[PDB]
Formats: sequence, structure tokens, C-alpha cells
Amino acid sequence: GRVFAPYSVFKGKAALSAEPRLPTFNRLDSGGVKLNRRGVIMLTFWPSVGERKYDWEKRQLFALSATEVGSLISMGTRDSSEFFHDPSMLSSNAGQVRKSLSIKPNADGSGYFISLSVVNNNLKTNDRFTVPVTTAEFAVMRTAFSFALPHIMGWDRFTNR
Amino acid sequence: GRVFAPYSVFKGKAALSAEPRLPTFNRLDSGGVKLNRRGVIMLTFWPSVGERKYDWEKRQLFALSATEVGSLISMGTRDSSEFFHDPSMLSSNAGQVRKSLSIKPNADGSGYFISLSVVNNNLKTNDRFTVPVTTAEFAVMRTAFSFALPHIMGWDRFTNR
Amino acid sequence: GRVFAPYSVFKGKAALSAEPRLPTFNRLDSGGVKLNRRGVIMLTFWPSVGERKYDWEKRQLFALSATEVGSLISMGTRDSSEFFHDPSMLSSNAGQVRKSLSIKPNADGSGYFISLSVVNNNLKTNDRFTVPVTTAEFAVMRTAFSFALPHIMGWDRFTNR
Amino acid sequence: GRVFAPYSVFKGKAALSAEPRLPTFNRLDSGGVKLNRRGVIMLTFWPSVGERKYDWEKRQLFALSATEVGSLISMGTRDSSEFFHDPSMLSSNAGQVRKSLSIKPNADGSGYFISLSVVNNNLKTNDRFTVPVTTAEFAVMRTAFSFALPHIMGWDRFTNR
DNA sequence: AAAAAAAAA
DNA sequence: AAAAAAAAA
DNA sequence: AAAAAAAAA
DNA sequence: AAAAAAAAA
Repeated sequence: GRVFAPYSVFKGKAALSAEPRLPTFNRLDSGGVKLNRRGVIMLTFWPSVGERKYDWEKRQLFALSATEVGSLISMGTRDSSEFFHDPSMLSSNAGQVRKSLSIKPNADGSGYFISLSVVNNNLKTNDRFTVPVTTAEFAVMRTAFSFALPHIMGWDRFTNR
Repeated sequence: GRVFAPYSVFKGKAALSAEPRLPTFNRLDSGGVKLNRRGVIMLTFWPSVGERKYDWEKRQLFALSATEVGSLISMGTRDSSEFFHDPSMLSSNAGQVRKSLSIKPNADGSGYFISLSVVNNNLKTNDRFTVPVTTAEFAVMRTAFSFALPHIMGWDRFTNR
Repeated sequence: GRVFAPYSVFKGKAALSAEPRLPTFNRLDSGGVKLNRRGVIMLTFWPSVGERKYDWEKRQLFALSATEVGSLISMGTRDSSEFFHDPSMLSSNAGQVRKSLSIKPNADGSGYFISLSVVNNNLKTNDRFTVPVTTAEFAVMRTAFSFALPHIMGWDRFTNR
Repeated sequence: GRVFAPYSVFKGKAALSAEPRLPTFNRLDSGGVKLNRRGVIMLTFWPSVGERKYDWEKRQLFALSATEVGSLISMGTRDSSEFFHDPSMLSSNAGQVRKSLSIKPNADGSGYFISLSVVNNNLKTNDRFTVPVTTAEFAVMRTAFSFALPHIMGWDRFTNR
């Protein structure tokens, strides 16, 4: 069944959570197994209400694909990347919701700012959660993501006994 | 049985697929186990027919050995490597078919071009599939290959319980 | 049950031991599993009495969290980090005991000094164990810690079969 | 039982083989498990007799400890390391046999020379096998050794389920 | 709740 | 066949 | 369908 | 014996 062991970062204005969603497989009728829906690294952002307390119900999600992960783990100190996602893509509700994840170095080079933006043209809202991430914390993600990458790709199945 | 979870890259003129083929073992009569045929990282190239559609039947293969993998994961941004293979080697049909895989950085340093060339003197054909690969994508291969390397070498068997 | 395979470094004035403490989980009533208490990399320091012999009973501990680990594995040759811990935190006995772990490069760049300081205002004691660590040894920790990081985070549970 | 999957390099004058020997454990009477004898990365050198053929019976061994491994995987392009071993150490036959492993970059920086020297004062012999190693091959060892390091340390036992 | 799609045993 | 030793549940 | 070979318990 | 806490299925 499910497993809940997210790496989390709690800061002044918002919280960040990251955990792997494994790929789904389909047992073929040839006997073997085929990778079906792809795994990701899910990112959850949510706001801090009141004093050191976080409103879990106003949360927004961002699914990192294998390639977006590779883009992140290969980031240099002075590098920055930005990903743009439409949840309801190739679907009926396209163009309506627009997510954009940005990773930028801060002035000091003492880390990055990781912010999620969500623009919903249906509900007429504009949300933005930003979380500062230190070098040590981003080292955690880098390493944890690297480790997780083969698994979300399904490559952990290629095992000798 | 078999497992199908290839990392794939689909571009304008062709598609690239990479997946590990595990080594085969032979149970000795001493009780232990001996590595027999070696594992590789198989690369499959195939052409794009019509509009965003790929002719799976005109595909060519290239098997990366452990050492060729190590050559790839240790490539710098400005580096390039070229591998040359004869499928029917030390065999009757040698010199007939000639494969050459090249990995070159593009001008921008924004990635590499990965091309497969196949020259068949029997069928009198000359094929060449090239796929551009971004930094993020090549980061995926680098990481996925690194992870896979111990497995195709059989070293995943050396495990404490 | 428990497992005892610490990486150890024995030097002139003191000994250093490092081993992973895995996270604890709670099986939810939803069926799945939830990470409970977090894993760490435990560091044990203890003094050398007499000639090449070490007083196991005067030992002090320091628990590295995931983020402190990431801080360590991302250290450059010329880098240094210092962690400050209060064992009895958010508790009744706070402010009483104070631990500080320092990792500093030595002049030669031939490694680091890893020292633990413990100031106990209850028992009125002031302890300090320092252990020199070569590049090769610190390479061992770096690698061993990197490997261990996903496990103490609970991410080794995200596995395809 | 035993497992035989060595990474091997065959060159003009000699052959090199590398494979992990796992640590031995002792089940305590407390229930848990304790690491006993330490694992290593065994290196086997042997001479080439005649034309492309190798005299398996004149082979010499060198056991890499965890720390020696860390020294090797942290080697730069222009770096070189030398290890010195006495097989019959803290024993009756000490000082008699003397092994020295050297890893040096070649002029081109196109790899290293890995040579084993064995001086036996009992049998009055002086042996020396050298094997050139390319960047790609040394990348294989680096990666394969890194992967193996946690295992020979016993850290592969710290696993969540 | 999650950006999807292209080959195929 | 292998460089070993130091604490300890 | 795949570049192979060299030692050996 | 260990620096803890914040959401939640």
C-alpha cells in the first residue's frame, strides 16, 4: 500500500514537501511486465496561517517528471530553472489552470528560492508560495532525488535476484 | 521474466530508447554462481515517419558495454565520444555490418547530439539516426546509467542478506 | 533486530564512530504506512586512555539529521561547518547541556578535524573530543552518508517490488 | 554461497581483476547482529604468457580496505596514490612479504597505470604486474567501487523492510 | 490531485 | 589467499 | 537483436 | 542515548 515519508521544509511564509510517486506497471499477456503511467517526484506547497502553523487545505501540487528531476540535480550553484505545467492538458479544461515552478539562486548563493505559482482562470485566483532552501537542504533534495530517479523510472526492477 | 521500462527521447527526426539488459549467470557445480554473458545498456534508434509518428520496424540497436557506459557517465560538458561496433564479430559475417555511435556536444553546450550510423555492405544500405539531447535529459541518462552500471556488471548480487 | 556495523576512526587522543539509526514508522488504519520518528546518522566520540586503548564509558553522542548530513556531504575541501545541539530540547532540562560539532579543514587541506564539545551546566563539566580525518576517510563518510541518506529519510521504502 | 562477477581488465603484459568480498557478521546473544571481519575490494593481478593468454597460477592479490577505496574514488585526474601491505602482519611471518599497490596518472592524463609489486624475502622473489587503465575503465571502477563501498562496510543491512 | 504523446515485445 | 588493532550493546 | 576474447574457484 | 515542531491521507 501507500507510504508517507516526505522530505519537508517549513519556512516563514510557506511549507514545501517532496515525495516520489512510483510508476504503475501492466503485466503483459506475454508474461513480462510493461511500464504504464510514469512516476514523478511530487511537490506540495502550502501556506502558513497564524504563527508557525500551516493551512494544509490551501495546498498546490507540482509533479516533477524524470527529465525535470535531471534538470534539478544537475543545477549549479549559480543556476536557475523554471518549469511550466498545465494540469488539465490535452484535456477539456486546458489553458484554464497554469502552474509554474521556479528555482532561483539567492543573492548570497546561500541557496535558492523555490516558488510555485498557480493561475486559475476558472476560479479567478492567483496563488504564489515561495520557500527559501539552504545549500544543505538542497543537497538533501539533490541526493534524495538522484536516489529516487531510477525508481520513478522503473529501473529498480532491473535487479539480479 | 522480462521487464519493459525504457527511458525514451522523442525528437523531430528520430527516437532514442535506453534500457539495461542484465547479465546471465551459470550456477557452478561447486554451489556458487558465475557470471556468464555480460549485461549491457541497449540503445534503440528508430525513424519518425509522417507527423509525430515513429516507424518501429526500421529500428537499429547499439549495445553499450560496462566500459562504454563508464566513458559516457564521465563525459564533460565539452566532451565527445565515438563507439564503433561490428554486430557479427569474430563470426562468419564480420566486416559486413558496421555500427558507429557518436556523442557530441552541440554549439550552445545546451546538450549533445546522439547519432547512430549503420553501414550494411550486404544489403547495400546506409542508415543514420540522430537525436538531440538536452542537459536535463543527458543528466537522466548519466544518473540512470550510473545506477544501472553495478547491476549490468552483476555487482548487485554482492548483498548482505 | 538491531545491527552493528559502524564506520570507526581511531586516533591519538580519541575515537569516532558513525552509524545510521533508521526512522520509525506507524502503520495507519488506512492501511498504508507513515513515517514517525526520523532517522539520523549517530556519531559517537570517546577518549583514549593509556596507550592505544579507549574509554568506552566516557562517550558522547551527536545525532546528525538529514539536513546536517546534506551539509556535510556537500562540503568542499576548504569548507567548514558547525552544528549546535541541545539534547534535552523543548523539554524540562533545556539550556543545561550544550553540544557542538565542528568540522574544519586542516592547514594542509589533507583532511579535517572533527571535534565534539559538550558543556554540562548540571554536572559542571566541559568535555571536548577531537579526531583528525584524512581525505580518504572523509571520502568514506561522504559516500557512506550519501548512501545512507535516502534510508534514514525513509525513501528506501519507495521500491518497485 | 559464493558469487563470481569480477570486473576485469586484460592488457598487453598483465590482467587485473576486482571484486568485493563482503563482511562477515556474528549474531549476538542479545538477538541483533554484529559486524565481525571487514569486507574489502579484492584485486587480482596475473601475467600474460605467450600470446594473449594469462597465467592464472602466478597471480598476486591485494585487498582494498574501506579507507583505501575511499582514497581511490576520490582521486583526481592528476592524482596518484600508493598503498603498502604486509599479508602476514601482526603475525609470525611479518616483514617477510611486502606488497605495494600504486596508482599513477599517465603522461597524457588518458588514464592511470595500476601496478602491483610483491617482494618475498622467504622465496627470494621480486614480482611486478602493471596494467594501464583508461579513463572509461577507471570510471567503471570508481562507480562500481562507490556502489560497493556501503556493502563491504555492512551498511546495506541498514534497510527499511 | 498529478502537464500528455510518440513503438513495442 | 586477504595488512591488524582499538568499545560495545 | 546485441561487437568478442583472455583465469578461475 | 539521540536537539523538536509545523499537514496529512
